[PDB]
This record gives sequence, C-alpha cells and structure tokens, in this order.
Amino acid sequence: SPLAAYEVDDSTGYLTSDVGGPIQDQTSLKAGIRGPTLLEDFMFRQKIQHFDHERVPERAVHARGAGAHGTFTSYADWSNITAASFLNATGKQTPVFVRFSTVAGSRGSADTARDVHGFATRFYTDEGNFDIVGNNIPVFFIQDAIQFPDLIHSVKPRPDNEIPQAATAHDSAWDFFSQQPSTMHTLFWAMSGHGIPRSYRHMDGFGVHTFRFVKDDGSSKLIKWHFKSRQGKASLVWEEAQVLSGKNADFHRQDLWDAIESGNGPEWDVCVQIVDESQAQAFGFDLLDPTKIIPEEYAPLTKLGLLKLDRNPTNYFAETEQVMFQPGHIVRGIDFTEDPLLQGRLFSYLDTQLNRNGGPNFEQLPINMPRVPIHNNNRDGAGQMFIHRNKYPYTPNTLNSGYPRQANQNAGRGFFTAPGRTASGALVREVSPTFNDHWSQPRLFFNSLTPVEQQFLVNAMRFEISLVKSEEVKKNVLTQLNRVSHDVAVRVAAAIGLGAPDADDTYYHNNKTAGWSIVGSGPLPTIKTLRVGILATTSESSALDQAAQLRTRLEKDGLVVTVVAETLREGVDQTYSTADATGFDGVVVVDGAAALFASTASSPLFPTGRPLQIFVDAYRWGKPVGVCGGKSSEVLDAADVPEDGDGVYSEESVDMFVEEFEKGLATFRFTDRFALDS
Amino acid sequence: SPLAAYEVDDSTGYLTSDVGGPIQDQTSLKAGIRGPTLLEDFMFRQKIQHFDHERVPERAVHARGAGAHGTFTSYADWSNITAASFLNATGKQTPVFVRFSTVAGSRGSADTARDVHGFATRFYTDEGNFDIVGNNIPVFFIQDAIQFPDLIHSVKPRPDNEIPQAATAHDSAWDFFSQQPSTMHTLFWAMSGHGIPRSYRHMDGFGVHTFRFVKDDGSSKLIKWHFKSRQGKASLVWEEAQVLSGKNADFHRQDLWDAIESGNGPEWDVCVQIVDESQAQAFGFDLLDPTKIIPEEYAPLTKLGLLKLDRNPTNYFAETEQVMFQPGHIVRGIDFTEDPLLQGRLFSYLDTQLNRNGGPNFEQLPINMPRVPIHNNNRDGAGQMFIHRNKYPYTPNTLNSGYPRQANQNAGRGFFTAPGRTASGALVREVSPTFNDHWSQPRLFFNSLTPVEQQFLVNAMRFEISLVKSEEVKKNVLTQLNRVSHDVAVRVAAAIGLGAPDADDTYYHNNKTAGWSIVGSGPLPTIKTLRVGILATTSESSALDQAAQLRTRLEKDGLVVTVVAETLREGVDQTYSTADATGFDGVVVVDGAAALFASTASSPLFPTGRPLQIFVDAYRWGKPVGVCGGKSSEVLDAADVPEDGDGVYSEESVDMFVEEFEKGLATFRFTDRFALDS
Amino acid sequence: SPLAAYEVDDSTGYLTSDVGGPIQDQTSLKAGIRGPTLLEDFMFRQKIQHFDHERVPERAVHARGAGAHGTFTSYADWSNITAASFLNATGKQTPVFVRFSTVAGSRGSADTARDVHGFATRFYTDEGNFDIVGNNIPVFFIQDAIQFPDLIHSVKPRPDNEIPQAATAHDSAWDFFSQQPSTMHTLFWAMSGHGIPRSYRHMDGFGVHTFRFVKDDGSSKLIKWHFKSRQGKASLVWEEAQVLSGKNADFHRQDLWDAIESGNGPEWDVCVQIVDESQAQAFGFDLLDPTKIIPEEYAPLTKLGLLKLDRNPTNYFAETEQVMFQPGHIVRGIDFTEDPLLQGRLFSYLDTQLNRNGGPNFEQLPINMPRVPIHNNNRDGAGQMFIHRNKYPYTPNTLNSGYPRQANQNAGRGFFTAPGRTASGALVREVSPTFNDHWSQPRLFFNSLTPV
Ligand code: HDD
Ligand code: HDD
Ligand code: HDD
Ligand SMILES: [Ca+2]
Ligand SMILES: [Ca+2]
Ligand SMILES: [Ca+2]
Ligand SMILES: [Ca+2]
Ligand SMILES: [Ca+2]
Ligand SMILES: [Ca+2]
Ligand SMILES: [Ca+2]
Ligand SMILES: [Ca+2]
Repeated sequence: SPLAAYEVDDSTGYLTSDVGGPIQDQTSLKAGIRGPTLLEDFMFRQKIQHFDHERVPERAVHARGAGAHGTFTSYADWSNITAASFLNATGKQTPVFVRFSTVAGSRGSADTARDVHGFATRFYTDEGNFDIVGNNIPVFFIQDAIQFPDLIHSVKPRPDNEIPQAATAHDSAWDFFSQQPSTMHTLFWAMSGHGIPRSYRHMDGFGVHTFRFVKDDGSSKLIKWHFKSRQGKASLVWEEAQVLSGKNADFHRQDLWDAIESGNGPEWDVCVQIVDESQAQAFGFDLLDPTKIIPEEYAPLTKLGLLKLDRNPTNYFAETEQVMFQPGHIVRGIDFTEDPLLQGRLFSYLDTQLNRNGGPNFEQLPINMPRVPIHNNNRDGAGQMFIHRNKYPYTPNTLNSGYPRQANQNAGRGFFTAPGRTASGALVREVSPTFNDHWSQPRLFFNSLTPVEQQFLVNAMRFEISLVKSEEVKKNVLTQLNRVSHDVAVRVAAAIGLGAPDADDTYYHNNKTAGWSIVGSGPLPTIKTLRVGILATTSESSALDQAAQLRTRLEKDGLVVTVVAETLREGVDQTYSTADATGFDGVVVVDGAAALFASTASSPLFPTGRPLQIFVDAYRWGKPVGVCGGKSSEVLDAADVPEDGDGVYSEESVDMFVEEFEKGLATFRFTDRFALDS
Repeated sequence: SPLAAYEVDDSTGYLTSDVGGPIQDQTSLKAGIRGPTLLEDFMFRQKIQHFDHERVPERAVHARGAGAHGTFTSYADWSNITAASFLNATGKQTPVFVRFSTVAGSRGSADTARDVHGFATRFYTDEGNFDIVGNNIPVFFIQDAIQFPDLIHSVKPRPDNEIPQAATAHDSAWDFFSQQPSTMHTLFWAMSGHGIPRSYRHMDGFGVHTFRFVKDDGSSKLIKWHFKSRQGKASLVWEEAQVLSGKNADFHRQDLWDAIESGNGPEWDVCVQIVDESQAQAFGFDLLDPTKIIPEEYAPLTKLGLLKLDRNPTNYFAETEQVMFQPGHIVRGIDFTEDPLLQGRLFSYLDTQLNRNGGPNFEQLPINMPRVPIHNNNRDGAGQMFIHRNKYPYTPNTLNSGYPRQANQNAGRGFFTAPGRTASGALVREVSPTFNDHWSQPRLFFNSLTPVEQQFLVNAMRFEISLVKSEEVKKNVLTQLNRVSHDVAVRVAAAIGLGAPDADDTYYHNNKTAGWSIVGSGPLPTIKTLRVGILATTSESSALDQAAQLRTRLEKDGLVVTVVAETLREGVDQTYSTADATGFDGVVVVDGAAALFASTASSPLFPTGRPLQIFVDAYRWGKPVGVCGGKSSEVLDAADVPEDGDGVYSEESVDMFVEEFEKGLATFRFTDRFALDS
Repeated sequence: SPLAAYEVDDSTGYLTSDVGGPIQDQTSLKAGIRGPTLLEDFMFRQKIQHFDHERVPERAVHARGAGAHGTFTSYADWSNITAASFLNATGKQTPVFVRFSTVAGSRGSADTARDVHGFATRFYTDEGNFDIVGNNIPVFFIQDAIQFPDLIHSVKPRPDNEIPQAATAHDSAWDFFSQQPSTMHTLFWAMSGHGIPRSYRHMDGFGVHTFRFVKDDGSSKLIKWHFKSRQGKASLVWEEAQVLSGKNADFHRQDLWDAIESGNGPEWDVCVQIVDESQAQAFGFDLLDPTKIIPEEYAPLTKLGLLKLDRNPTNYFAETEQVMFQPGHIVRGIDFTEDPLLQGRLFSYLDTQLNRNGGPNFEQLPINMPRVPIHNNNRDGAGQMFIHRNKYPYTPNTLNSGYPRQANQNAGRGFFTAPGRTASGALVREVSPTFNDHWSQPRLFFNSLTPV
C-alpha cells in the first residue's frame, strides 16, 4: 500500500498490448494452418521482446537477497544530538524498506551459504530518503574502498571455470586473507555462527563505519549504528546449513515472508553508540578504521527507535530487485567521516545503478522515489518520466524568479557538512599507521565466544582451509591465524597436516567483551514462528490423534507445526518424501508411529530410513527432540538417543511434553552434543 | 492523462536531490577554500551524473522534428466501412500527438533542408493507441523494407568524413537513385516544392501504403490515408530555403509553435481513398507497390474527420524527443497489406525503441502510455514503473481465474487479421513483376506540374547533380531521368555539360492528374499567421507613423507584423542587423524610409546595403512587395523592381495598399519572376 | 582463432590503467593521512567504475551453465544428402564451442536441480557459424513459441516473493502443466532420470525440431539431430541430487572441467534421422510438432561425425558467459521447417542479445566471431570494433564496383531457402488439428522405462 499509486490490477479484463489494444497471445499468425509464422505478427513480437528483455544485471555484490516494507518509530525527540527530521519527536513514524542478503553468491545461490550478510534500510523521511547500508557483522574485511574489487575477485568463483559458487572455501580467497591481514576480524566473524544465521530476523544490522550526528547549531558527535534484533540471535550448524542449501535454497527469504504473513513481523531496536569527536583515537584504535568495534563497556548503546517489518512486496522484481540503496542518500543531521572505506562507497553506489537500471533516472522507480516533493534542474536522460514545467532549469536565473532556491545550513533545511570538519597535510596515497593493528580485535572476538562456539569457528576454518590446494597458501594462512591465537593456529593446522608456526605473542591478550556471542546470548526471548515437525503415520488412527492434539497445544503458543506422514490427508501437512530435519527447529515423534523407526522399515512412498533420519539429523544438529505418548524406548534406541539427554523429551502427557519441549525451543541448541578439541 | 500526473512544478521551493533531500548546487565541497574537490560531494556527483547522461540516441531517420498535441474529431459513424472505435460516432473526439520531421538530417540540422518530411500521428483511442506514421510525399523510394539501410546509407553523409549534412546533393545518393530505378517517383516529389515546404502546416500527410479497413462482420476494403491541409499547400524557393537554413535552422518548429500559441492551430481533413480488394491491380499498377499513387480521378477522397493541433508541449525532451511511434500500434478495424515495405517496417519500429530508450519499458513513458487500462503478462525489464498485483502472469491459468482473457474477432473487441486474407505459392525472395514499371508515374507527376514548377524541379536536379563529382554517376543519372522524360534529361544535361542519351519512349505519355501541383492549387485559403516585414527608419517620425498605421490594419487580419528599423524602440520589433527576407512572406517599405535604400547608405548598426537587400531578396523570391505612402518610385527604382509587375504594390493610401497587398499574400508566390528554359 | 589475438597475459609487468599509464591501485588519494578521498583520484574511479559495471543480465532461460571448446570431425562426404560445407569430406575438422545448462534457475543456482538441460553447439564452419541449440530431452513442453513466456513464468519462482528457486515443485508450474496438455511429454522426461543426469557427459543432445537438409541441386529431406553420448547415459537419484545441490552446486561444471583437464574429454556421435518430405505425417503424428519423437524402429540413426570437447575456457565470463547462440546462425545445406516453436525462436535469439550485450555489435565478441571473412554493409552501433574501408555501404552501388556481391543458390555459396517449400491457405492464428494428441507419446515414453 505505500506504493499503491503504481499498482496494476489484472484480476479482470481482456488481454491488451502495452498500448491498450485488446489482443490474444496463445497462437502465432501463420501463412496457412501448417505454415510459417508472419513478421506482421505484432502480438507475438511485443510479447517475446518483453520476455527477451526481462532480466537486468544482478547486483555486483549482495545479488542474493530479499526485502520487506515496514515502519520506523522514534522513541524520543533526538534534536539534542541530531537535526535529523525522522528522529525529531517521540512516536514519529517513517516508512521503511529493508533488503537482507548474502555477499558473494549470484542471484539463485543458496541463502544458507556461509557469508557476510547485508542489512540495508531505507527511511523514506519527510526531509528525503535516508539509507543505512549495513551488514550483520560490525567490521569489514578491508580499510580502503579501492581494495574492494580485490577482495570480491578473490572470494567470488575462480574466473577460468566460475567455481565455486557462494563460498570462501577456495585457494584465491584464502590467498587474499593471508596476504591482506586487515581481513582477520571480519574473517573470524564470518567463520563464527554469524556467517550462517538462523534467519534474517535472528541477526543484527550494523552501519560498520563511524558517522556523524550533526545538530542544527552545527556541533557534531561520532556515532555507530547498531540494529539489535528483538527476536534474539541464532545460528545454524554448518552440516545443517549445507543440507539446507540443497533442500531449500530459499530458506531465509521464505522464513521472512512467512513471519510477516503470520503477523510476526520482525523488530529491531535502532541504536547508536555516541562519542565525542575528541575520542576518535581514545579507545586504543582509530574510529576511522572499519575493522574495529567500540566495546559496549566503553560506549553504551542508546536506543533511538523501533524498526518493524510488516508488509511483503507485491512484485519482487519491481520492489526488491530494483531497490537501489546508496550511502549518498543522506539527510540533514547526519554526516560522513574520513573512513577511507566509506569515502569510496559514496562513488560506487551512485555509479553502479547506471549498470543496473541502464539509464540515469533510477530514482524515479517507484521503490526509489521519495515521499516529498522534488525540486531540481536535473533533466532528460533515458527513461525520463517527469514533465518539467520550469523551462529555465539553471541557477542563477531571473526568468524562473530564482527558483529553485539554494538550501544550506541557514535556509531551506539544507544538508550541510559538519562545519567543524577540516583537512590538513599532504595529498597522499598512504595508509594511516593508526590502522596497523590487524590482530588484537580478532583475538578479542575469539576470546569472547563460549568454548563450543570457539570449536565451531575452528571447525569452519578446518573445513575451508582443508579445501585450499596450495600448500604455500595454507602455510601463509596459519602464519596469519597464529598472530591472532597460537591455539587457533595449532587446532586448524592439525586438520590439514601442517605444523603451526611458533607462537608470536605480540598481539595476544585475554580481554573479552559482551554481546558478540550467539551461544552466550541466553535463551531466545520468543519462540513464536519456530518450526515443530511432528512425525506420525497414517497406519495408526491413534498416531494422527496424538498429532492433532500436539498441534493444538503447540499452535496456541505461536509455533508453526508440520505434521509429517507417509501420505497427505486432512491433518497431515507434508509427506516423509519431502520432509527433512532442516525444515524444523524441533522434532517430535508420536509413539503410535514407532514402527516407522525400525531398521526393516521400507516404503515406495519415501526413501529408506527417512523417518529415522529426520529424528537422528535433528538430534545431531543440537535440536530439541522427543517422543510423546510414554513409549519412547523403541524410537530413542533406534536413533541411539539417550532418554536422559538434555533437550531430549519423553512424556506421556501432551501438556507436560509441550511445556518441557517449549523450554528446549527457547534454548534452541543443545551444545553438549558437539565434541571439543582437548 | 498520464501526462498531467507526471507534471512537475518548480515555480516555488528549495532545491532538492532526486530523493527529496534539500541541497545546494552552486559550489563544490573542497578541502580548504583553495583546495581539491571531495569525492564525498554527493551534491556535485548526482547533478553531474545526470548532466553526463542527458542525451539519448537520436532517431535513425527523422531525427530532426517537432511535435504538438491536438484532437481528432470524427465527422460520422463509419461502422459501414470500419470497426475502428475512434471513427464510430459523429463528433467522437480522440486526443492526438503529431511529430513532423525531415528524414536525413541529424538532430540539430536545418528544418529547410530539401528532403522528404515525416508526419506521424498518434490517436490515443478508447481501444488503444493507433499510429499513422506517414510522410508529406505519398510514395516511397523503395519497394522492399530490406533495402531501407541501403537507401539511408546512400543519402546520409559519406561515412569517411560525414559530409554532407542533410542533403542528397552528393555522389552516393545519386549513385543509389541511378542504380535503383524504383526511387524515381519519390525523387521527382523531393525535387519539386514538396521537398521544401513553407511550413509543416502547409503540407499534407500520407500513409503511403495501402492498408485495410475491416468491418465487424470481417469484410475488408483497401484504403489510402491522406491528411489534407486546411492551410493550403505552399513551398519555399530553393535559394530562400538555403539562406533560411543559416538564418533560422528552427524555422518550421518556430512556425508551428507560434501558430499554436496565437490560436491558429493547424487543421487537416483526415481522408481515405477506399476501393475493393478486387481492385488491387485494376488501376494499371499493384496496390501493394508503395511507389504508386491512385489518381483521385479513379478513386475520390472520403473525409473521415478533423485533425487539429492546438497545444504545445511542456517539455520537448519528455514529449517530442521520447514519443515512440510504431505502425505496429494498430486497432481493431484496421489491418495491414502485403506491401513488402510496410511488412518490414512492423519489425523495425518495435526494435529501434530499445536503442532509443535503452530498455524495454518505453511504452510506460507518459507520452507513449495509452488512455485505457493495460492488462497483460509482460513483466520486469529495466525501468519497470508498474507494480503488478497479478502473481500468476501466464496463460492458461486457474490461479488468477483465467485472467487476462483472450481477445479476438468474437470476443473482447480483439484485434483480428482480416479473415479474407490468404497466401499461396513458393517461399521466395523474388520481386513481383507487377512492381516493374518505375517510370510511368514519375512522368505523370512531372506532367501534372505547371511550367514554372517543372522548371524549379529541373533546377533542383541541375543544382544537385552539378555537385556529383563522378562523371559516370552523372551519366547513369541521365540514363534514368531519360526513361521518365527526354526533355528533363536534355535540360538537366545542359547544366552539367553532358549530352542526354537518345529518347527512350517506352514509358513516355502525356497524362496528368489533379492535386499534386503546389503552384496550381490556387491562392491560400487563409493568410492568418503569414509574416509581414515593414521596413522603416527611426530618422523620420513620419516613417514610424506610416509603419504603425500599416501595423494596425495588417494585425487586424491576423498577420504577424514585424517593424524593422536601425535600432529598437517602442513600435519597432527587430533591427536591420537581425532582419532577413527569409523572415517574411511579404515586405513593405514605408515612403519616409527611402533614404536607407540609396547605394551610398552605410551604418555601424547593420551591414552595408541590408535594407535594400531585404526588399530585393523578397522580390527575387516571388514574394508580394510594395512601397506604401507617397509617389514612391525612388525605392522601386533603387531595387530595379517594376511598379507594373504582378505582386508589386505602390499606393499612397494605407487602406488601398493593404487591400491589394493581402490579395498578394494569398497568391503567395509570383511565379512570373522566374526564367524558363527557352 | 579470433580468440588468440585477444588473449592478454598478466604474468609479468607493472599495473597500468586501461590506457597503458602505469599506476597503483591499493590506497586512495586523500587530503592528509587521515583525510577525505579526492575526486581527482582517477586510479580509484577507473577501478571502481569497472567493478561497478562488471555484471550483465543473465540469460532469460538457461542462465546456469558451463562451456568448453572442442572439435567436430566428419566421418564422410555427405554431399549426397546436404550441401553443408562442414560435412563435405571424410575427416574434415571444424572447431566447436558447447554450452550445457539447466533452464529455470538463475546464476548461482545448483547444477543438480531437476530440470530440462541445454546442449548448445557452435560449429565455426568455413562457410559461417552454425549453431545447434538443443536440449537433453528430445521434445519440448509447448507447440507454439508465443507460449514460451507463459511456460517460463509458470516454472520460474512466484513473482511476489521469488520462491522457489530452480524447481517446478510449486503450484504455478503444475497449474500450467495441467491446463496446457502439450506439456505432458516433456514433463514425463523431466520427471524421469533425464531430469537429473549424472553429468553433462552422460546425457545426449537433441535439436528437438525437424530441420531440413538441402542439397546443392535444391532437393531436401527432413532431419532430426541426435548427439549420442559415448560415455553412456546415467542419472542421479533424487535424494542424492537434493544433497548434492547443497554440498556442491558446481557439480556438473566441475565434472566437465575435470574430465577435460585429465585427457578424458567427452565425445558424442553427431547423428541424424533422415526421412523424406512426403513422410511429414507418415509416422502417426506431424513432424512439425516438437512434442513428438520418431521411434528409431521407424527411422534409424545415421552417424555423421564425432564431437569431442577437449579444452576448457581461459576466462569464463569472456567465453562461456558471453557466447550468444542463435538458431538463425544457419549455413547453406540446412533449412528450417514450419514448426511454430522453431519459427518463433528465430526472432527471440537475435533480439535477446541486445539485452545481454547492451548493444548491437555482440557478433564481434571474440567467442561469437566467425573464422571466415565478413563482408557486409552493417555499420556503426555502440561498441563498433571494426574500421570499415568501404565508404559506399549500400546496394546497388557503382562507387564500390558492386561489392559486396549478393550470394544465393547460384552465387557466392549463398544460403538459400529450400526451393520446394510452399505455403497455402488463410492467414490464421489457429493450431493444426494434427497437433492435438498430447497423451499417446507420454504413454510410449512411460511404457519404455524399466519397472524401477
Ligand atoms: C567501493 C565499493 C564498495 C565497498 C567498499 C562496499 N560496498 Fe557495498 N556495494 C557496492 C560497493 C561497495 C556496490 C557495487 O555499489 C553495490 C552493489 C549493488 C548496489 O546497489 O551497490 C553494493 C551493495 C551492498 C549491499 C546490498 C544493498 C541491497 O540490498 O541492495 C549491502 C548491504 C552493502 N553493499 C553493504 C556494504 C557494507 C556494510 C560495506 C562496508 C562497510 C560495503 N558495502 C562496502
Ligand atoms: C525498415 C525500416 C524502415 C522503412 C522501410 C521505413 N521506415 Fe520509417 N522509421 C524507421 C524505419 C523504417 C525507424 C528506424 O524504425 C524509425 C526511426 C525512429 C523510430 O521510431 O522509427 C523510423 C522513423 C520514421 C518517422 C518518424 C516518426 C517520429 O516522428 O518519431 C516517420 C514519419 C517515418 N519513419 C515514416 C516512414 C514512411 C512514410 C515509410 C515508407 C512508407 C517509412 N518510414 C519506411
Ligand atoms: C520464443 C522463445 C524461445 C523458445 C520457444 C525457446 N527458447 Fe531457447 N532460449 C530463448 C528463447 C526461446 C532465449 C530467450 O532467446 C534464450 C536465452 C538467452 C539466449 O541466448 O537465448 C534461449 C536460450 C536457450 C539455450 C541456451 C543457449 C546457451 O547455452 O547460451 C538453449 C540450450 C535453448 N534455449 C534451447 C531451446 C530448445 C531446445 C527449445 C525448443 C526446442 C527452446 N530453447 C525454445
Ligand atoms: Ca580459487
Ligand atoms: Ca554458533
Ligand atoms: Ca544500455
Ligand atoms: Ca558521397
Ligand atoms: Ca487473427
Ligand atoms: Ca507458485
Ligand atoms: Ca533413473
Ligand atoms: Ca532464398
């Protein structure tokens, strides 16, 4: 409905050309009934031409993603820190559009690739569109925008054969990481659970760069944007993410779409760390450096307002595919900093839309339009939709009475550069020495994970580096990892049969910080939307009756329940043939269905051992599992799952079963089921 | 109207970016007051990017042109001959847009080049956009669309140096004409006054091709479109066209704009010749052949309705430059014929818009939009401005209830191919023998011109062919001209010092037809809008008083009056410095200004002899000229203009002068002032 | 090779701009060591501009695929059935490029999706480029090219949310299949092991359409192309295909690349079924119908020659991504039929390259160039890489002595339409009744599989 003016309804009417002539489109015009097709068939050509030209270039990065509409609401009048209009009153509402994404994969690649994730937010403010183009990880791989093609060439598929898709698990990527040590911080994040988030709803957003808040009196402060998930933080496990990439490439976009449709639209607190200009170098690193984070212990979050996504697009292409974000879409009250990564981005995103749109009027696309008047002397270009009345589009003029008027700090609520900003020194292509510590913060991050999380990170590196063919690259990787942590280097080296280099303790330390750990962020605050598969059978009416009773009790608490059986009928959502443990956050077997879990169990209706495999996979991936009905021993024995296990449930009573099971869904993952290096 | 919704008003307000953020655009952001410009200046880059991308490819032909809005009104219910909805009721009104053009010149070439002219009309009908993409000449140079690049390459500038602009007066064009005899008919028309019309308003429009009118019962007839000017036919003379190309390259577009602004918007009767399918070959040629005309003596005109242009565009680029005509834009009640020129056009115009627009959604540009709902399954593409609600865009479907429905002869007022049409025979790349007479109709045309018009045509050929460097091409040209008329070939040969080949009488004849002659079409039916220059002086109060008196009497009758003097003041529109005879349809000298017309007359305010030259040029070019307000033999003697001449006026009385002079403006051209062969 | 001249070696030397000026590309130019980046940094902007414009529109179908170079060798002089030059002598070798693909998925989608597969072969013949743009299944879903967007919209992701990727397992696809019964034959093939081949090497190629072989004397025969794998036929099982789509999205392109690198480049016998014009309707269906196959029991294969793929590309983008196939790339000795599916394709492939390339000169891309001289009056356009010497590019001319000369049946080894072809009847948008049996051949196919 925010873009309702542009909607086209095709629920009634006769087929027309694009110029409104009624036509048909099902048979070609031919010279006789078995004859050749005629060139004069305009119905054919207009239709096929349109089809032939449907595609546009995918985004150069973040090609794979999905979007939704929502609302931002301010929690206060923030005039005291920023002139930004959308923040100027308690309760003030601004429409938003958000797109989430991976980075490296092409447009049909799997959502559950291991990657950095995009989190791009447009605020359609009453003083212009404002975009915060962020990621789910607070730090970036490189310290200068000029290096971006080098990073991206290295992580994208090898350019002779275009292998591998959507993965850093190849020689070129690890060559780059090992030769460019700035990469270490983002690399540790990507190799953690933050690389495989459970959903877009269960990840945070970060602006990464230091920006400025600028007041109407001209004074400024330095800020970092943090969008903090109200759904909690959660990750997949890698082995799960891999199967899920095959069983459901669309998992994150389906999860988001479904949450919105069920009235469970995700929320984030839009927050900032705010510090003085004088603190640019007070925290032990440079705030211009996008590889560094300010620990919350040094600078607490201020909650500015609520972001809620609650409406899905009408047409994916027109809205999600065509949305064209820019950090140059800035409003009065915000300003840039001299972060050399940010500085270069400002060029890139204005330029790249020429590629995507194929012409310069991409801001006139519905999803890109602002919600306030446009007054400027920009004219013409391919695809020009406006018919400008002002026939004197130059400044200065008298023939249009000096309009449009110039807007600045003192008139017309103009954008203005923070007036205390200066530059000094030589014009240089040199890196600030203040940027040179690439290893301390990677170590702070590693130190801040729980022991099982540290093991998962080590295991991601063991997985990826084991697939690097070059022994020289592997050696170089261990050299870099060793500068962060000797223990990481030793543990990774053991999987690839190299020796780790001797400890180099220059950057070793034991400091920790709060809020980076997924495992350590406590049970989820809500289990609404989490998926429960109930494994049943049509061969026992009692099994379907147990399943119906469980359904009622679980749906009441907002869980999405799937009853699985051999064949569809009323009460049964999915067959075993299409079911997989990657489809559920918890698995329940009804004890009327125990016969399906025997080793002699076979059916033409699903793959051999599928029922048991679902249960076993769920258990092994750390999910809450259980048997409901009181006869648990046949299922749990076939699965080799101990009755006494944490996150294993066995109760006769449906109500008792569900109460226990729901504590398990909040715990989310039972990390005791993962072996640790000694 | 799609146009009104996209109008943008910039008569008030502060400058904004394209996303509504208020900004400035007059100074670059710099590192210090004398410092380098910053990459983070998004104000700079968005403005310059837009500027950098303002241009689009000019049309491949008809690049130079001008457009206006109007209305078409049907004179009757034409159901008895066509199902076309815009013709279905007396008084039914349909909005139109017309673009007029030359063919060969690039976008900034002169209006008054010698060329064929475009006359392209869009009817925004209640059953879809219908375009008649015509010319001011009823026949085309070639008989097969596949030859169009050959024609166009030959007439456009030579591709090594891109010389000459907007002219057929070079070897390649005459080589093509001489080797491709089909060209002879259109060549004679372009070499007549039809090549240099006085204005877009003083020329007719022709669809050229035979089309079909198709009734709702399925029966069809063959038609030719003729748009007959209500302003009359008028031409420049060549020497005038040449000076005018330099003094005012915008002459025809200015004329059109001014006529509309003064409430003199031009009108045409939209007419057809209508004949039976059985007459395809009855008139001595093939109605599928686009080098042939049906003489009105064999098939008279039926007036279908009135076309009036009465509103100028708001933005030239958005409306005139972007309008994208297609003969594929057809409506129920009209059909194509197997004219091989027409057949190929249908392909070209859909394809070429991809070039111009850079993307497939060019029908969404306001000027291209229809005025009825669009219901189809065309999706995506660069520049997609719609948000389609229908998420099952395929036929056949049940998930969108089978909508959109197919439209055809029987339902939904669908377009349908005339059901009587057939094809028979081999699949061939062969020209019909019925097309082979390239010379009889050029002769009919030449025979139908008056003696002075025949001389102007001979003189245009003498001019152009004298500029052909190759003696072989010149010989080849005479061979072809000789097949039309031995007399033409003899008379043209005399100017280039070759002998004409012996008479070859195979195609010679003495037949004539009405309605092709400009000179023979009698006085103009109105003199409104015609331009009178009054040559006066500031050195005599009496001269300005004579000028004012004449002004009053001429403006009363809707003439556009310019008083010329040495310097501007109240009552004086233009200086001698800026004045030229090409600016006027008639020239009057006031008796009090006689001193300026002496040979010793000199001034720092205008070139030597300018006043007299204007008068003499006007006389020489056949225009009504006179001296008003005494016994006024001094100006006529200085100019060597005889008082007794036709179109020369000499009166003391303002009233008597104006009454005589206005009959001269209606006569328009005094052809007795041009010498004839023998 | 048009490619050899365009190879660029970067194994030595200093970084340069695209105009040969030595530069650096690792740090932005800034006003001071902690200062803002300067607009005057041309090194920055040229590098980022290039990066920002690296992507081009993926193909509208068959976006997911991979290619290799090879050679075709004729087994005989086939003059007795076709004038085609690449078939005119025993042992005659023609370079080829082949791209294999899925249909429905986007770039980055998994190789082991269940789908129809593309098998597109370019023969760079000594009389022009000849493309056979085929699939691994011999029949197509629809009987008229105007329906193609309907088919493709139905099988591609639902357009509100773009779910699901690379799959017909959703409502819209099965709605279309159930409402358009022509789809049954190809549906059965796609739902068999032919939908999930073990590799590109283990599947066959088919032209699908009936074409014509035309002799120099003007006589013609009807043909069907079958490229028969020398590696044998093999399929995945579905449960395996699903896991493989997650564990190795690059499975088929890796398999092909590896086989070529190890000296096991895949081979096919390029074969035809050949029948007389008079047999258009002899086999119990219409040979103009692309939902029908001629049983080999009625028309046996003739082996024409050997196709071998034996060299991987140097640059995927420049070769594989940019190769632009067209059924309009036809040579003397081959002609079309009035198959309404084929007829419409001829339009689509010329048009769609404007989308991909962004300009009209896509035949000048090295991978698209022929291996013979080009002589025509095509001029200008964005990205014009030639400098044409002929300054009179029109026919007829005397100023360039009538060159280039027209080629036809009796001149310059011109292409010519088979001269026995005719058309007759009303100009109609009507389906031939001869196309109406949508179910017998699906049943023949099902009957011909083993019980498992
Ligand atoms: C100098 C080049 C460059 C650099 C250094 C970056 N990016 Fe970027 N980014 C691009 C150049 C770019 C781009 C090529 O301009 C893209 C591709 C599509 C588009 O619209 O912008 C893009 C897309 C893009 C999107 C997808 C937006 C959407 O959903 O459409 C996200 C979330 C980001 N980027 C986030 C970042 C973050 C958080 C960065 C570092 C802090 C970052 N990028 C650095
Ligand atoms: C096979 C190609 C071809 C052939 C045989 C013709 N033309 Fe055409 N014409 C074009 C290819 C074309 C074009 C390249 O497609 C243009 C350029 C811009 C456009 O929209 O279409 C065009 C533009 C064009 C315009 C300008 C429309 C405007 O103002 O925007 C007119 C008036 C004509 N043509 C009229 C004719 C007439 C009366 C023809 C013969 C009866 C003719 N053309 C044959
Ligand atoms: C009317 C449109 C239409 C129809 C009926 C078809 N296709 Fe097609 N096909 C296209 C329109 C198209 C296209 C849009 O024009 C593509 C996409 C990009 C390109 O080069 O052409 C294409 C690509 C394409 C490719 C990929 C070539 C490559 O690897 O680059 C193959 C293998 C085929 N198709 C095969 C077929 C077969 C065997 C068909 C039926 C027998 C068929 N197509 C019908
Ligand atoms: Ca690699
Ligand atoms: Ca984790
Ligand atoms: Ca373009
Ligand atoms: Ca020339
Ligand atoms: Ca029809
Ligand atoms: Ca669907
Ligand atoms: Ca199989
Ligand atoms: Ca032919």
